[PDB]
Amino acid sequence: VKKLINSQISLLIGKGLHEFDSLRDPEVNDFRTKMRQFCEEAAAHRQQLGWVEWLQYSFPLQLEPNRALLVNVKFEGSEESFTFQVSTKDMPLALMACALRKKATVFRQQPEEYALQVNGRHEYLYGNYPLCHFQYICSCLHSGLTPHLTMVHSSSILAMRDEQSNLWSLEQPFSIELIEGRKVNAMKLVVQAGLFHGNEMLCKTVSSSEVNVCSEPVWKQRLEFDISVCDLPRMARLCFALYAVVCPIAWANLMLFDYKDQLKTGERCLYMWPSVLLNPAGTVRGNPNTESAAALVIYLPEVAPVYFPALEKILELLREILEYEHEKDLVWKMRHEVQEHFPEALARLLLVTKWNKHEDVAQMLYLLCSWPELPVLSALELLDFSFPDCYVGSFAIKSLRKLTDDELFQYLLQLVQVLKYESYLDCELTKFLLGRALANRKIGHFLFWHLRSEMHVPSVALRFGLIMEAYCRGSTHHMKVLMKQGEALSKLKALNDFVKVSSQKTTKPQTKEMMHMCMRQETYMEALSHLQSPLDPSTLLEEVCVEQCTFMDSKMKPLWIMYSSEEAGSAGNVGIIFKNGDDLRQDMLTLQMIQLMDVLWKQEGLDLRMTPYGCLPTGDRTGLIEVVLHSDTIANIQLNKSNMAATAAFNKDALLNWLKSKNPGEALDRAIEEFTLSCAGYCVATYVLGIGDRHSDNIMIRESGQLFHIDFGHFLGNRVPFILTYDFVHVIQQGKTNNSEKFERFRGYCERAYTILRRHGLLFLHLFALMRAAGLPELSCSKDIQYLKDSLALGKTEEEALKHFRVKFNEALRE
Ligand SMILES: C[C@H](Nc1nc(N)nc(N)c1C#N)c1nc2cccc(Cl)c2c(=O)n1-c1ccccc1
Repeated sequence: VKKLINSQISLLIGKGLHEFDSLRDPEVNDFRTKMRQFCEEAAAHRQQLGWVEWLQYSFPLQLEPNRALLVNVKFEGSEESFTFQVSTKDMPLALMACALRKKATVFRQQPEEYALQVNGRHEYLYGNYPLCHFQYICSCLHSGLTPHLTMVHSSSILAMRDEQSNLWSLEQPFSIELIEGRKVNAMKLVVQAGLFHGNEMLCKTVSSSEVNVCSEPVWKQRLEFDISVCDLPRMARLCFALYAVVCPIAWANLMLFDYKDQLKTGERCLYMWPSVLLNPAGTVRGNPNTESAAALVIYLPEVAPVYFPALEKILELLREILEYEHEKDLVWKMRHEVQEHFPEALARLLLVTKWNKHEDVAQMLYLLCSWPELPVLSALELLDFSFPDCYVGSFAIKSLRKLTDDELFQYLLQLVQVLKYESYLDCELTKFLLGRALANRKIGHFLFWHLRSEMHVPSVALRFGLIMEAYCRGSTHHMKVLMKQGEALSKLKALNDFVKVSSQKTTKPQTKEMMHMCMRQETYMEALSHLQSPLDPSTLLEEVCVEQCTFMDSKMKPLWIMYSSEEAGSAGNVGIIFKNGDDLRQDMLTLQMIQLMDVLWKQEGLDLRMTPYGCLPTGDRTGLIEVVLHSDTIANIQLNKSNMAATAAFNKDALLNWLKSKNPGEALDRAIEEFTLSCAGYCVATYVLGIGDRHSDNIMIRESGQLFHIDFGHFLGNRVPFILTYDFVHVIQQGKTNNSEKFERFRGYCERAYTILRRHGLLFLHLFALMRAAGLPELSCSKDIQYLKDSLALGKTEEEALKHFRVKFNEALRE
């Protein structure tokens, strides 16, 4: 009944829905109700879209950031096919007309009733775009594959849609009573408190008295703060730190206002979190491990039933050479000049605002309500924790609504991590993510995985769980599609555990042949087959190809899973790598950033022929990596095996020999330039991102000639110099030991790549600052965000970074 769905949702999201109920938290219950209605209502909107609108929902166009080609076309009811010559400049429509006409005149005697499906993928060609704007077509013009498409009539598209349906009156100091605490180790105990707005201190911190390493220590000590109850900003949070003195122990935070803006009065038991001293960015909800978490007991002094003032009441209440406090005062003084003449400097203005004074806040808020929308780039900055105010938060979201689905997809990883900054469950960001998610199935797909992958983390398990639940209410059908993916990943985990055990006790070929027998069990064949890929919902993983499955004899023994589809031919032979035991968030970020470089470069004419292959954490130290087909490690090739076509007289010739064995005759020259472009992209990418520990085992090359990096795990230093491998130069110089014309064009590719990136440098800084929310160990400080200082030399001009890049480039040809 409705129980079945609840059951399925509990299984999918990784948490029983009953566990939400058992909290009897009215904030939790209001979220679920309000968001369910919101999400069910979008679902209602979806069920009645035009068939082309539904195409846009479920299969958003995959577009690239004249000269004719072969295309293969068939219809849905018949396996009869027609091969056409068309131009890369032709619209899908023209192709559909040539398809309809040749059908008409073979069955004996309208294109607007059709769309073109890519064979074996959840991808479609439609809209008024030349064919060469479609990613699948571009991937065929480079692979030399022939595009195979299927004429799908509007009637069976609608069949798909339908089957997928379902008070400033308070003078006194604000003060706390610190009653007592309880859990321990090991000396003397102190409780440091603190009033914060974001990570701006609302006032001076106050420590408690030194008390003995008693367990259940006691204080009753009233703590009064240097700020009045009427001057607490809406988003004020009180932060505690409990430590030992002759060593940190725990921290815990909370909002002084509830989620209904009612200022908090009464007793609070604060279930604390373990430590590294005050941690304002930390979550405002208590440690769920109540059986063993230290708890701090406090009392919140009553003051009368007061609510934070409504917005109406709030509202009724040389400058250039900046783009020091005397400086800070000029900006606030000249704040009207900001709005009307420097609207995008809003961030800087908000940072000089006095958040501990309600009149200053009301003034700023009044300006904020008249403030014109900002560019996406400005808005990305405003989402950071250093802009905690809810109205600012909303303004930021409002400025983000013009995000295209392509950009939103690029930034989605960061928007999700920002959720960990929120103070309340119901928030504009959550509502925005959900809306976008319900309107674009690809967003929804990855929204889900970003949330599901962290459910093992107790500080976000609740929020993320609720969000996935609401989204499931918004698509009962996608939930089942998603369950299917989790069932496959559950089986891959079981299978991987067996391989870990078996390979320690027998040989690889024995483990492999029993990996195969495990896979051939019916529950495994069923679970592992006919699923959308979590790496890319548009990629369909049909028949699992057991005989080509294997595993790496390395480390975590990751699995190699191959698929084939008898309806895709070309685009159906694909593989995924399942890895359990490594943290993959790092790799995902890095590949995201490289993909964004690829976009920035490409949307300026420069195609460095990158390979941004998929990488998706799906669970605790668990995820998928997309297999890049027809590729090999530098290591395997430089191994210079006997017998092979690439066997060389000199080690430096192995790579170039390998390429020529893969690209005979004329074909070699394109492989060389591909190697060359891709080389320059990754050299610049790895230099800017600070990816070290680069070697022949983590660099690969495609038979096309394309070089790409894998297994990143580091970046930002956690300081790296530009890398130039002599064996690469040798390929670049087409083998000749002097070839300045080929070598200097390569030096050209690097510098332009570098300068393009240097222009959108702020974008990178904004995204990485947001990423700090993720708690990756390699991105924890200002010093990390600093490293992106030099790489991009954003302090300098023109380029007066001019010549940073010489030295690093000219140093790099040490090797
Ligand atoms: C290193 C390589 N990594 C990738 N290989 C491609 N093709 N695409 C990727 N995205 C990545 C990654 N990451 C790789 N990864 C594996 C992962 C799991 C299981 C196996 Cl059995 C392998 C494996 O054999 N190789 C390998 C392949 C060609 C030569 C030497 C070793």
